[PDB]
Amino acid sequence: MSLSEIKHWVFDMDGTLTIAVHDFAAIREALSIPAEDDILTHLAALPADESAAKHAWLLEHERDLAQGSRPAPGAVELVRELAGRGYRLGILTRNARELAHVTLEAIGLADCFAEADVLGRDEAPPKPHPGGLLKLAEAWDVSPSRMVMVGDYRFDLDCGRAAGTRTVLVNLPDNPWPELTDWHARDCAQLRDLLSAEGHH
Amino acid sequence: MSLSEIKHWVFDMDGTLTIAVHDFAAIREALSIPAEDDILTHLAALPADESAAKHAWLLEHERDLAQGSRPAPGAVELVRELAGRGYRLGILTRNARELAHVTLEAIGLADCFAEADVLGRDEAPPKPHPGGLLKLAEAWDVSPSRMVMVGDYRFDLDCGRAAGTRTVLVNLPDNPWPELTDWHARDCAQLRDLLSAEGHH
Repeated sequence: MSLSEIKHWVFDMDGTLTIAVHDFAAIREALSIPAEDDILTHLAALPADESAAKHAWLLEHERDLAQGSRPAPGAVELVRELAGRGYRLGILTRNARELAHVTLEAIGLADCFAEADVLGRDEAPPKPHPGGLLKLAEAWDVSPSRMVMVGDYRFDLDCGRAAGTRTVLVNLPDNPWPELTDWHARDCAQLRDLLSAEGHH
Repeated sequence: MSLSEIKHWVFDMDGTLTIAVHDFAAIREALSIPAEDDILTHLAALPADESAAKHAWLLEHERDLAQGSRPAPGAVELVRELAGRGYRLGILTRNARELAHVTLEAIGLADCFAEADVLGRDEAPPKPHPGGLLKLAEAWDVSPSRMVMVGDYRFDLDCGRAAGTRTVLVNLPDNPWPELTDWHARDCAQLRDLLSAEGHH
């Protein structure tokens, strides 16, 4: 109802707490981007067919260009804020738990989640099946209506709706699935601001 | 020297002969693209920060949105033209051979390559190590100088240069690695045109 009244928070990993990063130097070389230009800005200014070919190449080679992941904007700050309140935090991800654990350690958030509450590939059916959120709801003995699922992709929102949890979209700037989305924020930093302000006027 | 004098052709698979395709309806929904607009054109017309957020999301979710692959523009036509001349054709790919074989069958090109000349994950060291092209050079008993490696990514061109083969870049519209690239074409269809015209005036 009010966001701050939710004391049980579940996050997706990829796209929500962490984001893939890519080899900028390799992109600039392949796409002939001048050093003085931003990659995206430069591509948007090119003739349409040239821009299209170069964007297609970039998407085609996303895995070739990837260089691991970094925390998403505001993600660390938001998780630390929630943990500081004594809120219960979980993860629901397609990633193997061991890989999720390693990622959490790398971004300095491993102490914010009980290990049993990090649900990976082997702990839950694939999204948008509700099983993983129900597992957390059971472990926490809490109404799903008093939980929030935080994600950046339609399967996260569908998973929340299927389990009966509230839903937050982060990491898109607008509200593309309004019926599936209880709150939306451009990123985890705006979400933390929303949390701070809502029902506190 | 003249492109038509090369009678031994090696292709990369991903990015050269086939390209990943993606779920347009899912992209349009997530990025709030109107039906009357092209996705890329619409994104380029958005305010800079909004465009940046949406392009980042698209790259982040490239694998989530993927729906297998299709032949790259002109790829089928080019391979059939070369096979029709009686030229010897090979593949050098990171993909498992069994997966490459299945892909070749799907795009109707399996009859254009001897099965032993399709080199996958288990048949050759990772690009840009020259081993795979040397394997083909040996099997064909041909000077690498009389072979061409066709690709769309720097490791393909580096692999060709390391083995001593000629090199072609396809599927980018310009010439970003001029010292690594013997011929360049926007796609396999322009390459087929180049083949047809060069040294024939």
